[PDB]
Amino acid sequence: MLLREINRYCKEKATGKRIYAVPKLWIPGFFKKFDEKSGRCFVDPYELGAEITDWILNQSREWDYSQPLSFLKGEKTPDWIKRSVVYGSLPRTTAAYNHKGSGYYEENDVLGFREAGTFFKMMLLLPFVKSLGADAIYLLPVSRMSDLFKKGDAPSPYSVKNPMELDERYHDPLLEPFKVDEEFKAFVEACHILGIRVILDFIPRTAARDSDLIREHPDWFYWIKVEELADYTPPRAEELPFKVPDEDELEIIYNKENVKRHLKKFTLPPNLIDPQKWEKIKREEGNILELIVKEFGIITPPGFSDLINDPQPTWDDVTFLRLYLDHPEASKRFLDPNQPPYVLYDVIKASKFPGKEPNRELWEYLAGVIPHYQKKYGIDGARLDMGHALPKELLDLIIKNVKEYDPAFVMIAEELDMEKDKASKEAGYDVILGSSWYFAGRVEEIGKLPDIAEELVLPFLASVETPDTPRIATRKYASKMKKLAPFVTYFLPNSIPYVNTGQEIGEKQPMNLGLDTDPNLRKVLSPTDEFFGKLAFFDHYVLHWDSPDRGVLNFIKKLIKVRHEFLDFVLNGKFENLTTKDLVMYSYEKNGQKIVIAANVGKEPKEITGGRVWNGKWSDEEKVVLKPLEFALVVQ
Amino acid sequence: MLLREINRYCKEKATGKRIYAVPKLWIPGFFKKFDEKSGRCFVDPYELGAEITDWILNQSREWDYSQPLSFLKGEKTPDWIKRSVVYGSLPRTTAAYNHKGSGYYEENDVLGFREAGTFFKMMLLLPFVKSLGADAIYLLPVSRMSDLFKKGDAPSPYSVKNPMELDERYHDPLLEPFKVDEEFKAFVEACHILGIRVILDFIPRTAARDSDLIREHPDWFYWIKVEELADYTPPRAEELPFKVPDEDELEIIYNKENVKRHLKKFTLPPNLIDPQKWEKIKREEGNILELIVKEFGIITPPGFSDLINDPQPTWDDVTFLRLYLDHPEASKRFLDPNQPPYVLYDVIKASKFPGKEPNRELWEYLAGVIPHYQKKYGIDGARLDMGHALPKELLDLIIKNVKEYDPAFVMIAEELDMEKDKASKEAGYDVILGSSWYFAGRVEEIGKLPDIAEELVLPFLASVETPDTPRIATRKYASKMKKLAPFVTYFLPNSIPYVNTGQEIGEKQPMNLGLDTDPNLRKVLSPTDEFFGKLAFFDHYVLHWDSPDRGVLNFIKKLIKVRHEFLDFVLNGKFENLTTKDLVMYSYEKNGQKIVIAANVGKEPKEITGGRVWNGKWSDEEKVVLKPLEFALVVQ
Ligand SMILES: OC[C@H]1O[C@H](O[C@H]2[C@H](O)[C@@H](O)[C@@H](O)O[C@@H]2CO)[C@H](O)[C@@H](O)[C@@H]1O
Ligand SMILES: OC[C@H]1O[C@H](O[C@H]2[C@H](O)[C@@H](O)[C@@H](O)O[C@@H]2CO)[C@H](O)[C@@H](O)[C@@H]1O
Ligand SMILES: OC[C@H]1O[C@H](O)[C@H](O)[C@@H](O)[C@@H]1O
Ligand SMILES: OC[C@H]1O[C@H](O)[C@H](O)[C@@H](O)[C@@H]1O
Repeated sequence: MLLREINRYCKEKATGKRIYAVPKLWIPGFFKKFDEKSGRCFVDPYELGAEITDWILNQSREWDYSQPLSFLKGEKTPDWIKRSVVYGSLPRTTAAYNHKGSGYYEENDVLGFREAGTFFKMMLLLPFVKSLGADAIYLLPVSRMSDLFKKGDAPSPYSVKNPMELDERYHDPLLEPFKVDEEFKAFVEACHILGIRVILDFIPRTAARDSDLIREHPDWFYWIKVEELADYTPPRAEELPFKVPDEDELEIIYNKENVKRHLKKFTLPPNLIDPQKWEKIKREEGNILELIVKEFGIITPPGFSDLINDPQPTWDDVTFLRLYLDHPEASKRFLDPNQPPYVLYDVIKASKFPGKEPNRELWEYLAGVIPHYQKKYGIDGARLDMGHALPKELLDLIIKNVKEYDPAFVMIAEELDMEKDKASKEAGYDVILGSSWYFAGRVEEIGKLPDIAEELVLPFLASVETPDTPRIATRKYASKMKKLAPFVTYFLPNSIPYVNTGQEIGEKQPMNLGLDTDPNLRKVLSPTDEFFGKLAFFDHYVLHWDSPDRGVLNFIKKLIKVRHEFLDFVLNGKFENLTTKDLVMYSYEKNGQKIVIAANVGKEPKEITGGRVWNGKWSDEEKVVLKPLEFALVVQ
Repeated sequence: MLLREINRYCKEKATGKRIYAVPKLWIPGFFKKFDEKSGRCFVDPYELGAEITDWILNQSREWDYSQPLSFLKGEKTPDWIKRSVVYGSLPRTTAAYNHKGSGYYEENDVLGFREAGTFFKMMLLLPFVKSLGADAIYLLPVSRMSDLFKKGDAPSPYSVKNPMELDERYHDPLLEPFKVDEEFKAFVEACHILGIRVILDFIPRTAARDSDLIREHPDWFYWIKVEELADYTPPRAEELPFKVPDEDELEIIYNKENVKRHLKKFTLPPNLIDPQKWEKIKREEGNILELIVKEFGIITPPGFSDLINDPQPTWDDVTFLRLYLDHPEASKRFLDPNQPPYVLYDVIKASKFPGKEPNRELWEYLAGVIPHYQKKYGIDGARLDMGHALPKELLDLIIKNVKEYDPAFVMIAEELDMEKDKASKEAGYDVILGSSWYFAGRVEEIGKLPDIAEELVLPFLASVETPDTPRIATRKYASKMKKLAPFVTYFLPNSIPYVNTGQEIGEKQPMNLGLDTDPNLRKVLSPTDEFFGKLAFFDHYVLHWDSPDRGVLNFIKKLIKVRHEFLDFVLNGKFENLTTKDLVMYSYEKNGQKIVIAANVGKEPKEITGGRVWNGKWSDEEKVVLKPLEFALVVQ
């Protein structure tokens, strides 16, 4: 058993030399073998790894923890997610730390340590994650990432070079005798033993510009002449609306001169251009895309939004997969015969403009990616990205295969529109991402959340921030909102509390400027901060474990614990909205008992019925006076 | 002849495919083979390289341009520097550009291009440099750099891993058939043909933490126990002044408990610790320092200032060379017998606290580094860094060897104190760095420059900014000072006009926060600027060639040209200071003629005698009225 094999190894390597730095919050209460200098602590990584793996292994019964927890629990439905508390993480960032204990962070240092996040360090953090009250860890893509077309010194986890392989960088040199796939398997075993479920992330529609799939399936990709790389951009039609074009608009679009030049930038796959040349390079050493560019003078194109007139820039680190062998049915009557496969708004949203010939071999591969993870490591659920673009038949196959192996498997839709819950449910999903963080961060918008949640037909991840948005600690009235926002949000109907990595220590710097973000957030840190201006998605970044917001850390732990103490109300009580202009408020009544969630977002204090009151601490008073930006849970 | 060999190769590879992006300012007037899209231009790198090398080769006579220009001119003195105009550059930055023409910069891209600066691109820029009026190019260290203990994704040019080798990264993959040493030699040949002198930079006192010199001379370095790495810092003595300690202070220092713990952190070289082990690893593959740390558990220490109580942080990317075999003479009576070699304020300034046993073999090596460059590539001069710390005998040997080979060779002292000119001259130097940029950027300080320059006994580099200071374009009243400051400065007595790379296009972002810098300068660029927050010394950085300050570019060219038109006055005219509170002014009289340099830094306009007046343009008026922050050169 790998987790035990790793424990055995650590005990073997133990030496007592404390030269590996970790922030004090990473040291568990039971661990005493460490030196403390300058705020941080030093340990023998093997003693820390041995004692924490012991702590974990001692709680194991004698089942096989390499399969989904649902198996050990005998569950046949994804109902468990409704009682879970999720911690979201980009392992590379969550577990990054300068182990030298001085100077600047380095991906790998002279002492032999990998300061970047590893699956082994994610294991060491398990006691910390568990202390937050989380019982499910959601991870951003950990598949092999492409190192081409990067925006910084680190690749985006969404630039997937191989869906079936984990990125070797998650391997930790401390565990030389082990392989990355084994470290991950061990990581999931440790989670399962602790009752923690694992949810991964996949993006079927796209691939890295130099995807490993190119050598054996060069025809599953699109190609353009290198000469056309520099000015390759989505052809605009300013007279038309900013949106995904409909059928009628296509006729207009296809007659525009700029679209016609666009269509002419494409070529046939390298295998169909020079069969002999292909075979030659196809079996050559070096980056496959660099070989194709040099030998054939063609390259995969960068991706771009499927909405016409979208002002966002092209996605240079990814490209689209060829979902159909033929061009979209409704567009064929506008193409010159012999038109090679091309990318345009319609081809991207295959769900709306499909061809008559599905690329079955690709479809099968795609529908076998998650099951490969369920069977190999026993993951418990997954988030599917860009599902809007997938044909219904391909999405159905993908879900059938995972549910076939484990009917308790939770499928999470990357659906930000909380009004699209009905459609997501109809698509086969079990949970929706939603956009609660947008309202939770605005005093003038937070009161809309109660009705929004109540109307859902699927549970949602109740977040106050995600990897793509600004941190809650940087929103207006942050000092108050960093506690008020999660309180109101985590208690909503149909909620699955979500804790974003770093949120628990009041992290300010955003990880990415994706959704609802302002470039000025790039400068919330001090110009003297080693990580000033850096975005975790594209650059090496270490969260501020050495200077955490302890007030937020403590409140979050207590909030999750109290919320769980009353979980039965949230899940089965009768809900009633009591929100007013100045007061966001609602209640849950059950078996004659009732709890009330309240938060004052007005300019003047307000009073409400008392009883036993919680606001971080428990008190008892008949009346509760909520000054502006104060809140409380009232138990009557 | 390498320059011709490279020209031959470019013509061979020429194909006419324009996919290599360069900013329009890089295209010479004579070059027409380029496409222009989105502000930037695209070329076939081989056609650009062929036509520019042709342009250069066509101006060559039939001499050997691989030796110093002084040889071809028959000069026996370094007098030429007094008539020169210097362009200062960090090739890695000056010649960096995203050749894909879209997306984000990459050290090396999928098209096969090296976007980082290369000696081949420095050759292509030669027509541009020449258009500025510069006739000498000064380069920051281009020796092989260490990749350990970096502050960003790029190494500091001062982290010298091998003084005798050029860093392989300056090689350009376009010239596959050539070696880096050949590209550099060719670069210097092209400069010499164009009349441009080459000045390099060396730092004898220090070395990278993992210097290549370690395998054969592990004993030329200091060593400390890894266990002591994290808290290794210069022992403070707050009761003592912030300065380099004198003799008396040493007795106190050596009796402090913290200094005593410091002394105990050191060990003997790995060769003296385990002779057999050394021989084993000494012949192993891998980073020599990583092997030593793992096998012996010791490491070279990071450097630090020789001034006690200095608030600056340790220099983790460099370490000190062992200049003496014994401990400093004046400190021996304070050491425990068997004290291994250690680093302390006194050991660092070997010039002040020397031992009785010079490390002759090291001294010889050091004194052979520059001559290796003179003989191999024919460089014309050099700047020596940290000369304050070198024993007089070692500095004398170093200068004797270069002067022995070429008596016209120019030695530049890294001396910022313009009052230390007499001492620098007495040390054997020919030029001093000085600190004019500090006064030139302050309206309340600029008037002191005239007397300061006049008193010099050696010429100085008249700069308004250097790689270590803020850009002149970010000082107060920048829009005016970016032209007024260089005007006043370039005409000073004993001046050698200095143009900092990027200054010519009004660059704002600093390259380094070294001298006189404020961390807030780190944010002068837009948060949307791809290079926001980056410092060229430690990170990949591309100057803003695509959005240059054309007004500054033009003025600088005209200023250097007019200054040279009157060079005889500056060099041989009689100087007279005429500066007042509100008016910085001075004159040069020669052969009955006189020119006057004037700049109004007051709050009210001022009038002065006219004649033929230059202020960017030539005019003729009997009286000149200088409003605040206006200037003029008056020819009477
Ligand atoms: O490298 C692809 C893409 O990654 C990021 O965007 C992600 C986003 O964070 C996910 O939540 C999901 O929506 O997929 C997106 C891309 O598929 C970066 O923000 C983006 O710049 C980058 O191109
Ligand atoms: O890596 C050494 C050091 O390099 C830089 O400082 C240079 C400085 O720029 C030079 O002008 C000269 O004074 O030598 C210095 C170091 O020898 C960086 O500023 C510094 O952080 C770094 O440690
Ligand atoms: O399966 C992908 C898509 O299916 C449905 O269209 C849902 O409305 C949407 O939320 C989901 O992303
Ligand atoms: O040779 C190194 C040093 O020599 C003299 O001390 C000079 O005063 C100083 O400017 C120089 O740096």
